Amino acid sequence: QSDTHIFIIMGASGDLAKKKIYPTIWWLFRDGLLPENTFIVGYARSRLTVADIRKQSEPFFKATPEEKLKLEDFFARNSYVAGQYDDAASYQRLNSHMNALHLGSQANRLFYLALPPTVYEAVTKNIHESCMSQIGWNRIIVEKPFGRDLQSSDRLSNHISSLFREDQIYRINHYLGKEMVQNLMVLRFANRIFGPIWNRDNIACVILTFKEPFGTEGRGGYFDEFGIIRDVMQNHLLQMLCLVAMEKPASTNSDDVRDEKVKVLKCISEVQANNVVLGQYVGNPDGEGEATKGYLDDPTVPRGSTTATFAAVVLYVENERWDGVPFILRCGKALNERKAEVRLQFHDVAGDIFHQQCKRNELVIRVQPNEAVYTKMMTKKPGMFFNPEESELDLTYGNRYKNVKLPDAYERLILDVFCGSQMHFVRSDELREAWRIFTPLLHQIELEKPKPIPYIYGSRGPTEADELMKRVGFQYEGTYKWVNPHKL
Amino acid sequence: QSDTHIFIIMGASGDLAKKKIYPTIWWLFRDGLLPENTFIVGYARSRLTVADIRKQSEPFFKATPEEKLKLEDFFARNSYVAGQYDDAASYQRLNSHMNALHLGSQANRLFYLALPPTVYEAVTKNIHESCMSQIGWNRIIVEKPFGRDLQSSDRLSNHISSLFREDQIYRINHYLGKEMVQNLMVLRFANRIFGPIWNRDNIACVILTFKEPFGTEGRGGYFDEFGIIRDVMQNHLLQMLCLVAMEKPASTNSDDVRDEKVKVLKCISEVQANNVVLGQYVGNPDGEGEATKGYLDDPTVPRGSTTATFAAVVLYVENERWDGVPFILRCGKALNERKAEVRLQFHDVAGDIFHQQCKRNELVIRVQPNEAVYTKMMTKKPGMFFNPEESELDLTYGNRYKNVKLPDAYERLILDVFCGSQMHFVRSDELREAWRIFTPLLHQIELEKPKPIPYIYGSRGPTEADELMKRVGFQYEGTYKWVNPHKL
Amino acid sequence: QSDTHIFIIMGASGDLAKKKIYPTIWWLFRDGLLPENTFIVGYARSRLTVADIRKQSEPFFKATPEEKLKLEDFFARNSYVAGQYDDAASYQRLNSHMNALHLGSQANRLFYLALPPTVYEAVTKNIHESCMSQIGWNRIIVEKPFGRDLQSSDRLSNHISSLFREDQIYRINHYLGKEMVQNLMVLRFANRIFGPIWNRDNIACVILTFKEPFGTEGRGGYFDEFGIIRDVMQNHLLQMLCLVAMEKPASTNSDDVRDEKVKVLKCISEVQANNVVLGQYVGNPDGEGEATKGYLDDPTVPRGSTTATFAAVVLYVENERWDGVPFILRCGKALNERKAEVRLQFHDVAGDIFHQQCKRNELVIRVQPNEAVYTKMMTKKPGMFFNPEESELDLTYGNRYKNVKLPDAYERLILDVFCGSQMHFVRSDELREAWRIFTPLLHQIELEKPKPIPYIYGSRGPTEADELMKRVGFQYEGTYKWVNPHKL
Amino acid sequence: QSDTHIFIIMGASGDLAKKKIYPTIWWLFRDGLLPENTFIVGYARSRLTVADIRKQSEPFFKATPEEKLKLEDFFARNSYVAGQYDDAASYQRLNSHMNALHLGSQANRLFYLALPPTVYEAVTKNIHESCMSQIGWNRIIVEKPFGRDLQSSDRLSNHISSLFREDQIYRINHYLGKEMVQNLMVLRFANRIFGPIWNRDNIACVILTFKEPFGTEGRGGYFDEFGIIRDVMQNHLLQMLCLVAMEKPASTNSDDVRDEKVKVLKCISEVQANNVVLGQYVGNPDGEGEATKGYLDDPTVPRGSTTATFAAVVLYVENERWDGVPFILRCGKALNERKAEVRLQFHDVAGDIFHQQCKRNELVIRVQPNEAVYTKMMTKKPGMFFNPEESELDLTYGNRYKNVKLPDAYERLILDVFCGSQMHFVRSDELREAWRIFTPLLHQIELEKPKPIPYIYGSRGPTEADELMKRVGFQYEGTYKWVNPHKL
Ligand SMILES: NC(=O)c1ccc[n+]([C@@H]2O[C@H](COP(=O)([O-])OP(=O)(O)OC[C@H]3O[C@@H](n4cnc5c(N)ncnc54)[C@H](OP(=O)(O)O)[C@@H]3O)[C@@H](O)[C@H]2O)c1
Ligand SMILES: NC(=O)c1ccc[n+]([C@@H]2O[C@H](COP(=O)([O-])OP(=O)(O)OC[C@H]3O[C@@H](n4cnc5c(N)ncnc54)[C@H](OP(=O)(O)O)[C@@H]3O)[C@@H](O)[C@H]2O)c1
Repeated sequence: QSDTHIFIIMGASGDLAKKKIYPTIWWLFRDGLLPENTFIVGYARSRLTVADIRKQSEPFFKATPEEKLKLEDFFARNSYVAGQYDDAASYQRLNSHMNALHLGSQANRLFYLALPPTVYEAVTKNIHESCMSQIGWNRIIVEKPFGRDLQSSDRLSNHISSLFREDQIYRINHYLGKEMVQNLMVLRFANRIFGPIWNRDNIACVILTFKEPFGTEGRGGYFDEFGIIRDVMQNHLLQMLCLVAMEKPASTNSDDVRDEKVKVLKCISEVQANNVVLGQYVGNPDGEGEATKGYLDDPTVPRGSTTATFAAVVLYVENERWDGVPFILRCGKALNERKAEVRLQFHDVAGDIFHQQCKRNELVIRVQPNEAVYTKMMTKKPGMFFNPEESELDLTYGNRYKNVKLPDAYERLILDVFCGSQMHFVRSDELREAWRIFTPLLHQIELEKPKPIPYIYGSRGPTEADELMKRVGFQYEGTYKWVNPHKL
Repeated sequence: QSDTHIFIIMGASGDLAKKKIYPTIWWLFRDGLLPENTFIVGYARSRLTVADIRKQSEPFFKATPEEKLKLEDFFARNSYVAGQYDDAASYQRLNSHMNALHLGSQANRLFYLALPPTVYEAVTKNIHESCMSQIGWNRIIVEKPFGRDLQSSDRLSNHISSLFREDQIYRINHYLGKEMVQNLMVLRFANRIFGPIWNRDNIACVILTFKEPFGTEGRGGYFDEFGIIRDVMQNHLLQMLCLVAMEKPASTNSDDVRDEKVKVLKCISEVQANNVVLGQYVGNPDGEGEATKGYLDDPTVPRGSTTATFAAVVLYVENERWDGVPFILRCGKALNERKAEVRLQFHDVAGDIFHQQCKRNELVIRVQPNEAVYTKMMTKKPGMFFNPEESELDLTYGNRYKNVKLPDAYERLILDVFCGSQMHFVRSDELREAWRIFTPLLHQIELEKPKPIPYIYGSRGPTEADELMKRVGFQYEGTYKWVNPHKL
Repeated sequence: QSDTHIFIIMGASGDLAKKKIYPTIWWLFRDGLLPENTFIVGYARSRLTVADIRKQSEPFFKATPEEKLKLEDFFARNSYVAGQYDDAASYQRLNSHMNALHLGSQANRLFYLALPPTVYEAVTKNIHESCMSQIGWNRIIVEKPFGRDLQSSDRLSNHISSLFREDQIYRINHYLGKEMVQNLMVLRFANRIFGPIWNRDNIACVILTFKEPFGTEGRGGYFDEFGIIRDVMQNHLLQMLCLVAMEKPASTNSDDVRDEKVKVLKCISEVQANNVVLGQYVGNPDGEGEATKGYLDDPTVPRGSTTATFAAVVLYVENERWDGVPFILRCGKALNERKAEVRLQFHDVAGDIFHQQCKRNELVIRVQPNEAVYTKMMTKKPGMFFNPEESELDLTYGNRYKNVKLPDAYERLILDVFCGSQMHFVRSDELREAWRIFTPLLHQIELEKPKPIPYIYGSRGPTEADELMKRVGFQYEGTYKWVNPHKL
Repeated sequence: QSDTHIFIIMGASGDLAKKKIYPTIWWLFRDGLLPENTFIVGYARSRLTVADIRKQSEPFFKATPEEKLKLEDFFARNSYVAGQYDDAASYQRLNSHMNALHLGSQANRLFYLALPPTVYEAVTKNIHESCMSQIGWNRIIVEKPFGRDLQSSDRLSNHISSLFREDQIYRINHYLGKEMVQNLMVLRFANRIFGPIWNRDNIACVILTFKEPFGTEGRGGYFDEFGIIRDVMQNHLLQMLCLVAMEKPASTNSDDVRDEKVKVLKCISEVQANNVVLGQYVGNPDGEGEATKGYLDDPTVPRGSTTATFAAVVLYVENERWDGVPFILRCGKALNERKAEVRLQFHDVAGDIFHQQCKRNELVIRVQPNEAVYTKMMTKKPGMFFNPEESELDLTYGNRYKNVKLPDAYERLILDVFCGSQMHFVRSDELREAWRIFTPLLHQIELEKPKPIPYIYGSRGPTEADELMKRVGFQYEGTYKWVNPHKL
């Protein structure tokens, strides 16, 4: 028997919904990964219909004429109910609609909250009081941002947890659904070539990089109140840090993984102001179009803002595995490229017998783009030479695994929610540790409003970030030359 | 000032000379790697001339019309002197010819003994007594085979050492001049990713493979008296073992490397007859041409020979790094392919949390063909899967370094002799250890003449070799699927 | 300000109370380790008084005439209330007595349940419903045994947890209060000489020994229904195993320690019947008095009982640290001595250069008697000898720290409860893992009633236990000679 | 058959001979450790007899009336021959005397050179040319000092090696014959508890201490020309360093051990002047007798000497095991005590969970006095405390092994020479490395004559030595309290 499933989309008319969630569920249904008895219900304030949502979401489905019948079958199982985020009557209407659905009484209900943070409390309380299935499971999905600091996030987390259990709350960090971020676990705990060296005795520093080649691009008002830290460093880079630095779990069960992650998080001291390099991007007079403007050139950005669009932060995990190893979280918008990457710079080889011509090994795990794992290693120079040179042992997805289509992170995450897997989701205690690590720094920056180091649009950011990386132990040489091969 | 150099080729009319040595020295001169004042003198019994040697060696030089001037200059500095390997008068004639050479009195003399083993004693004693330069250095080059067993090789080694010092003797193992064999040292002692795991706590077994897709191909008389063991296992695979298993030298000086190599050799017990699988190839009735005949089908092979053309031998290095780790030396002619390869099968990862679907890591260093270093590692299955799958972190020379032309092993070895580097040459004590490891097994096989396990031409050899590998700890699964990529 | 404290002793007239608890609290008060405002209330069915309890407990206080005034001051703060374990009115009487106490409304209440397991449910429910302090904390103490198997213990643990939180429940394992058992943590995680070797790469096997030189000595009816396994192996040896095998906690906080302990417990498979050696002691006809009788010679033991008084069990912790290392739990009553001991037999040293006359290192942590940590190590034979001999690096408490009086385990445990430290107490999940490890074996033994291997009273137990230890990897040589020194 | 042996003592009338060598050979004969056919021949310039040598050496034999018959039997096989150290005729006389001995033609001859360094050349050349046995082996013994610097020692070492082989030369470093110095090898390579931690990843610094509670005590002329460095640091502390830092040999054969020792020596850079603290002791006015005078108060010491009687030197072994670990060689005369000691201060435990009250582990190997191995370790404070405290796991010879009489170093060394064991003797290349390590520093001090830091007689030496130790990484706390136990 196949259990009936319901996919309730809160704020179905929203930007995030029509841009990512509806295409995600359509792709999941298209490949037959959803349960056979799966229905999708849209819920928002706007008085739209199934046809209106269909027309709004078609340009993002990327459908083909060979999938027309699947398209109508998918949309024949779609529904929309208009209502309010605080009026209960709309929620009893939604419950009645779900019960009128085929075998909806025992159907598994799944709620996605694609709504602004201001309405999460009301939506969760109303769902818990009115829209809970009595037979099948009920799992709710909440979306970034998770509060603004330790106390603001803690209050919302406690209100949500007071209503739902930890096995019902699914906090989205869509980078946890990335292919390479999930491959991190297999890399670490399935291979003997990465086990004995994953410690402070061999790793000199850890660099977690997040780059965007574009700035806030017009809508700077939303980014002004958060900044680069709360936007990227607190969640994406920090969860990447947790996965890189975690101990081996007792099993691949979700609870063991999240226990290891929170154990690593609990061993990080609060961020010191002397380990932070903040930058705010200024326009490039040689820039092309959008590159000509800076952050202050956005009309929606209030005048005289000190919000940082670049950050370089050094963290330390005071445990027996990571004692003294700097964890450099370097993120920034309007940089020279787009890149999410894990870089492990290893220590110098002891007893160097190659006359200082060797350089530190670097295991690099590039999450995006061009998913690839390569380790920067010293090989003998090809040809009639004896000196070592920097090379790599490279595994590049998209060349080794061309026929395999790496799915979107949202697809995999929603499939995990359907399957009940909670390994790649944020637990409450992880959120508390993440916010308490960065809260003193955020409060100090807010109260002191320090001036960031301006960096030209499209550049690599402030040079003081490079100075900080050099000071804390990271070695940059610039002599590594890499060429994309051909005619294999 | 550039010192004058002389390249004396003993047995200049020989097969090895005209096939490899003269092209090697021509290539070295062509790229300007030899000293500017370098002359080459040919010496053999046949009454040939410089023109005759030129005509005989041209089809192997692979010269081009753009190099006619360089070829003429190279051959203008070539000379030939006919003589005998036991008559002194010919050797005083050669000495007078070398003195009549431009600044030959202080010229550095280098002797290559491209001669059968039966004349090494006479040639070396005559060279020491008559053909020694009094000002420049004198380095002699002796060639495989080095004796037949412990005592036969020991007598020749002691006789040669009684005439020349260890810094004057250059024992050729042309696999030590291979690109990847020399890259072994950089891989091991220049990278922190291969240091903590290069021990018995992580490596389950070591496999050293030598394969040829052809048999003795007509000239089986020479191979009958030696067999596959003395031909390949005693020198090539064993030196590969020494380089893989050695401790880190104090420096890249030759003496430290050879001390580490002999220290590793001294820790290997004698080969037990129960760890050896011997095979002799029989023709394939479905074979194509030369594949239709077996070893016994060669007319020059004496009737009823039990010589083995395949061998699988398990060795143990009883030291603190390699205690209990089997070193499987598996070599064989008339196999399914040509391949020289170092394979390190690592242990199972402790505390397997992936439900036994992970497999042992394998670091593979393929010496030939298609020089490449790759480590077989477990990555998360690309796509909508969570199970780990076997993959590789691959560095392939000829794709990453296509423009770089990897030189011949003889070129690099002769350049090392010219430069005085003795790291990649066989020391006397290394030869003694190599012969004492295998001598009891060879004597037992000779005195007992056991019947080898026949294997069809072009196959993988006897299946009892795979039984031995499975018994000693090596795990073969056959589920590793690899595809060569394209359009990078 | 010093908060008022109340020490409520349930079953104050009981054997355990008057033998251990009242002397323990008297010793704690005598040294001034209790809070200044501390009162002790006795509660049981018998209609006794403070004077009667005083007279009954004096022979176990070991008081001296120099402590008379402290004795009356201690007993002036003692009180007794008679009642029932199921009648509520007695519990309101106890609550009224506690409120009539000096500042008892806000006093911290501590309950010790020195009662048989049959009444824990009623006592705990009545305490929760009637005897809870509304201002100060309330911590309850429950005593061994914790159920009989997985389900019987689970029902009681769930019932108690339904009434009290994990920070209010204090499960007693008095071996966790032992000096050396607590020193285990400092030994493991405060010293760099015991960190890199505390893993499967160096430890061959782990032996946890519990010996008693006496049998059930008359009261065999209580031991018949439990046996040696439930009595000792399930709690004492298993908690010793957890402390030996645990990972390093994030901090010395109780929750981190108990998380590591339960993580280790979760990695142990269920006990296989082929790894168990069971013995039941038979009398020694050469025995002296009590030693002349066997277990079947006890009149209170039912005829034809197969209960085991000796056990040797091999356990395996399938994690990355302890994969494949046998954990031998060997316990038995009526053995040749009394001894609780942790023994870590290390692996043979790789690359043995001493011609096989070295032996495995053994780090021994003797909990009782004569508390001592010594590591069995190979030193050069003193005198004119070159061979290594077994010796030890010994630290013996009572010789190095003779002036320091090592306190009783109950004293330290009750002081920890007073201070709110819960590191050395059994958590609910630890109990679940402990019972699920041994439940199938206990059920199989009960349903199959196998005949144990008889062993003479005062002997070392069945020899099949030593066969099992030899089979699983433990090496016993018997050549270790030790002499107690003198005149330092 | 027992081969005849001859013990030739050059300079038999000398101080070293009559104080140490004759008692040593008497003790060796008394216990029956010498070969049965062993004779001793004395050789010096003075015209003495066997009776005169007997009377001169009796006060140092420590004989007893129960050993009279053994004493006459020992002296009945003693002989004396007077001669010259350069006249050959005396050496032919000695040879004729040795041949007139019972079966002296094939007797094994052993020469001890208890002579000043000025006559070693003549004595060795004369012994090689005249006093070499043609049947039995001939082993010569040379004594400290071995030259004054690199070139002065190298000339003598090359001259001796030109006459005798390395298996015939026995260079005495009597600290290599000490009990604990020889126990170092068993400690390191027979125990798994000292193997994984004997590296730079766990050891913070190495301290080698040599202390004497007395100064030059009158005969300062001999010490003036050498100083504390050449006297102690170059040989005793440096050989202790070699044994501590060596790699595991392939076997217990002498050649493998000496190869490892020279390999370690070759990895030390020359001593920098900024890592040296030099002191010269000044008298203590509150002094006792000899303690009232300083080094300058010795009449035989030339006025205005800058010779150092204390030294603290930091060395570095740049290899893969000891990269960056300081090796502190701290020696000094007229200090507060006598002590030769190996101290290994380990690194701080990573991820300290004990709030910084733990301290670095120290493995201490006290060579003299009161031979003992103990490791300073952190144990839980005995009693009602939870904080860790410094303790030790102690093995003290003389308490564990009272009945065993630890022999003199000279006894064991001479027994090794008789048995042909050369493990505990200085090879030529070891001497070259030892002298090249310290030669630039010695030459700089000699040419610059810097003023040492005066320290009062009987003190701990200059405080700048403690500043240097603190600067290079060594941590001194002074909170370690140790008490000698009693009534075991
Ligand atoms: N790229 C992304 O957009 C992105 C990425 C990651 C996370 N998220 C998170 O996903 C959630 C979805 O937001 P969004 O990106 O879709 O922004 P949005 O388009 O502004 O919000 C989507 C829906 O929220 C409702 N809404 C808007 N303003 C509201 C208000 N003041 N009070 C109550 N409801 C309101 C609207 O419902 P009606 O149409 O019914 O009025 C709207 O359709 C956000 O919390 C966002 O932080 C978004
Ligand atoms: N692929 C290879 O050929 C190869 C590979 C590795 C090592 N080697 C070694 O290199 C050496 C060169 O031998 P090769 O391969 O050139 O074989 P080869 O052609 O038979 O021998 C070369 C020369 O040796 C001389 N020679 C032959 N038989 C002789 C005899 N009975 N007495 C004295 N001299 C004799 C001849 O000199 P004249 O012409 O002046 O009579 C001949 O020109 C051999 O020892 C071989 O083991 C060869």
